[PDB]
Amino acid sequence: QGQWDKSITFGVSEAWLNKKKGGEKVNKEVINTFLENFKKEFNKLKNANDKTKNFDDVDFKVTPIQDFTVLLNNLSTDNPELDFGINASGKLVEFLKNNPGIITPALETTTNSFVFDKEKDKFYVDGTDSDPLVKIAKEINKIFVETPYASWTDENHKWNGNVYQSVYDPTVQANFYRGMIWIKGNDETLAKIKKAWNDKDWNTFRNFGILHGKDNSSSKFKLEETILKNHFQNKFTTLNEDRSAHPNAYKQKSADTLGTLDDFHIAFSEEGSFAWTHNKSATKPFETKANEKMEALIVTNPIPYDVGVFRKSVNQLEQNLIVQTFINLAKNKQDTYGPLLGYNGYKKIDNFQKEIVEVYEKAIK
Ligand SMILES: Cc1ncc(C[n+]2csc(CCOP(=O)(O)OP(=O)(O)O)c2C)c(N)n1
Ligand SMILES: [Br-]
Ligand SMILES: [Br-]
Ligand SMILES: [Br-]
Ligand SMILES: [Br-]
Ligand SMILES: [Br-]
Ligand SMILES: [Br-]
Ligand SMILES: [Br-]
Ligand SMILES: [Ca+2]
Ligand SMILES: [Ca+2]
Repeated sequence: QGQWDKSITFGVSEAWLNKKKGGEKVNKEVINTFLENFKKEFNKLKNANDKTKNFDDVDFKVTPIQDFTVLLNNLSTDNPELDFGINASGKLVEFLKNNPGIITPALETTTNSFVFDKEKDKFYVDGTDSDPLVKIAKEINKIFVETPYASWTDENHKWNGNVYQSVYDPTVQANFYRGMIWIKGNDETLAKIKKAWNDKDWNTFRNFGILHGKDNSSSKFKLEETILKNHFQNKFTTLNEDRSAHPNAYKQKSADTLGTLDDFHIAFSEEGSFAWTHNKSATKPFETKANEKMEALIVTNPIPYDVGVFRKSVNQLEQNLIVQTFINLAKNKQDTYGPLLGYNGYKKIDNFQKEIVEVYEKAIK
């Protein structure tokens, strides 16, 4: 059953919380509004129901968390100073494989669908022009390359300080996201990369240089590794093993820096990362040399958006009221926090193995 806890603390990213605009702790203000709205809806639900109206009313707080390992480790201690947080689904699945039932998944986030990827169940087939993942990449290129990202304006792609709204369909919630593989070069180099892909010439492809995220990343490492393995069958075992024998062919960097690196021409990223990346940023994101272009090659198989997880001993009735509070806050447009992270909706997890684990496992196969 677990103990009713009259104080609930959510872990939130440290960097995010202490981040600023104008010298101001903007996110502090956002989180306080969110916490107040949360507390009011929670206790209304709580007190409207006989099953829970006699417990103590609950206060809601946040605490900064350095990174996801700290979140999951600290939740696993089951210390009431940290009761809940929201984690990337793949990383959570891998953690729970190692530590079964140690923490309790309860909330599934959803995100506004991209106009180019509104259907979850599209998977790798053969890497040709007719491949569903290749078709999405071509739709991305119509948005990012044909209408060049560098010339997008806040006004004509509806930048709202958060995302370019014009690349989304808010009326459709996606209970998934994907990674993607970018390629960059002049015309001759792009053709050579595409030829190597088409010919399944892994050595040649790989030697164009691959940028990636950390090896525990789903969307900047593992999902793309799966596509490459499924495409260039028999040519390698794992990306880590391949890198250990070919180290100058790999570098850990964000895809939006690909254009700055002359010895790298392939990069992994979240699908549509440009959609929340302001093109005016001083980092000059996605900039390429004058006679080079960056374009999508293929996206990956889909996995669930982030999952909210509780320390094990929070009372079940309280967990379910907290889940419903997320849902109702989204419905009534009182969630000032979630949409800043891409969380545009929420659902209860009814079956973690089916709804999360099996989905993740199918994608990395
Ligand atoms: C407005 C906005 N939309 C989208 C994002 C991206 N995003 C937030 S949660 C999520 C899924 C989990 O991704 P990540 O935490 O990068 O884990 P990884 O795939 O590296 O394991 C992503 C793609 C964002 N940061 N901001
Ligand atoms: Br209250
Ligand atoms: Br109340
Ligand atoms: Br109830
Ligand atoms: Br503008
Ligand atoms: Br990463
Ligand atoms: Br590396
Ligand atoms: Br990126
Ligand atoms: Ca607590
Ligand atoms: Ca260019």
